[PDB]
Amino acid sequence: YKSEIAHRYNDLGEEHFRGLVLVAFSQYLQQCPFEDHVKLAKEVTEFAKACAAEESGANCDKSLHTLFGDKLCTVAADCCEKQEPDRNECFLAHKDDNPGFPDALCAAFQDNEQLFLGKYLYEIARRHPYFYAPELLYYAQQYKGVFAECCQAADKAACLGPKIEALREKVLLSSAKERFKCASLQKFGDRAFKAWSVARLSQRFPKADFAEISKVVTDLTKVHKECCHGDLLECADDRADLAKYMCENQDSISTKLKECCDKPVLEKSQCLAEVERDELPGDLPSLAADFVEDKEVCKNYQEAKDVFLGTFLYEYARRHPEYSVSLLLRLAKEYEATLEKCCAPPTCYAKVLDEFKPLVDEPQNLVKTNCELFEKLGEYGFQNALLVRYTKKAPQVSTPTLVEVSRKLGKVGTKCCKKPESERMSCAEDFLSVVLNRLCVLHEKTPVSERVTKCCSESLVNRRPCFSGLEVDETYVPKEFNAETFTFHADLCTLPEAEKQVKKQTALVELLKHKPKATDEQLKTVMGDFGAFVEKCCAAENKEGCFSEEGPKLVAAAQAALV
Repeated sequence: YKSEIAHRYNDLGEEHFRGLVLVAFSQYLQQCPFEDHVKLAKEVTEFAKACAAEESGANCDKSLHTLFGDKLCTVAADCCEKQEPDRNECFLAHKDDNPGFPDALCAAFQDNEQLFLGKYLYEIARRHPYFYAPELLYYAQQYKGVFAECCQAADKAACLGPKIEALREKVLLSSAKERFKCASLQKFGDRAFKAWSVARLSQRFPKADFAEISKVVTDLTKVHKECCHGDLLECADDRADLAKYMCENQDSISTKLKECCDKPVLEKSQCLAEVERDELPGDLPSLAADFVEDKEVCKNYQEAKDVFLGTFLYEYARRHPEYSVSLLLRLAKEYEATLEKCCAPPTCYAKVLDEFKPLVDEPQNLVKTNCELFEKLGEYGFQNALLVRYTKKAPQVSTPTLVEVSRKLGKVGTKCCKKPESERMSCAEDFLSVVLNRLCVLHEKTPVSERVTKCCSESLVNRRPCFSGLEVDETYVPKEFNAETFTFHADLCTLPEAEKQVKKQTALVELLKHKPKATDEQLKTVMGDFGAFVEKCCAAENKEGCFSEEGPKLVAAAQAALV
């Protein structure tokens, strides 16, 4: 109350506080030295620590942003002269996503652990300026755990290799997901998120009353709202409080929550987040009897629209674990929109009930078909298919972007396509919702396609629908073949396959940018000839060298195949 920095210092603790501040500066500035950030992060916590004792020390009276902003502005800047709650908005809009940035280690673990774990937070945070900081702290203590497990062992890279990567992937995905959440919260607004979380947790927690879930969602909303606005201390704190509340009344929400609440701190906050769904109790009326069969649905709808629709979202969501969170939201939107029409008459909205079936069917078909295809070519070929696809869809977009997001798109198949069929559609699009966001978040700063920004700006829920039905773009004026995109290097055959695939794919994107209306076979030819070219020349020893025949044999064969 009387001192907020002291409040958060008291509630969170010095270490988590310090870490969180370090993250804050890392995310906000991104561009500065590590030590320079540990300096500030060190000095702020001392002020906090002093004011945890003496709450009436000067400047401890202030709000967190008031201090934080001025203390930012001390760092050697048009953003700093707003000196209003707009400080942040400037500081927040100026956050660079896609910013660049590319026993010896363990020796430093024992020497200066806190520093070692600090730099992790720094590195991760500056890459991902919208990271769920608490989660990042969890990942930090995991990072602590790794070397403890492996650094005091005979073989290092064996037990260190896979676990670092395994952690890393889970860092990446986390970043992406939090970015989606905050994207909804900032670009689209409260209710979108406050609709999303309902369906999500309604799936997750059936038995739960709509009221209980409503509270949980309100709280979660608060947490992420402040968390992704730069209010990281409050986010962490309220997250902890939320987990407390969740674990307390578990018997009122879910049976499976017992496992998590025995953790120490951040751990239950993670378990809970990654706990699965309790058994649906049914029971369960028709769902027709009320929101369809009833003559009073509209009388009840008009009294409280958002409650009614929220209740419909709850009721429908819990009964269908197999539906994607996006789908259910589209169904809720359809229901609402029809209720806005049918209403101001139980004879019309007796037909809304199956207007869903198409909306349910299109995704299902999409997922099954793309999975069918996935089983055919595997991840790589799936990525290439999606690559060609999205190059056709949005050929004005940056190549490296079009590569990245297509790989991310294809990886979905590896995540959630070998699952039980019943589980395929739910996952596939939940992540698609995450991957797609990044296509646009990357597209916002540098926009070049009306259809992409439109698609991603119109509706939070109808993003995939717009992205899959997006036809081939004929407005696009294809550029002539530049010989330099097809200039190559000996290294090509020295490279690791993993980073070789990118080299193969970038060219394919660049290939379609020249002829977007190309055919399956037509591309297959050049994909064969490219192979032919690299294998003859790279095996050609004294090469290359041989690559000096780059054009006259390959491109001078490729452009013909593409007529």
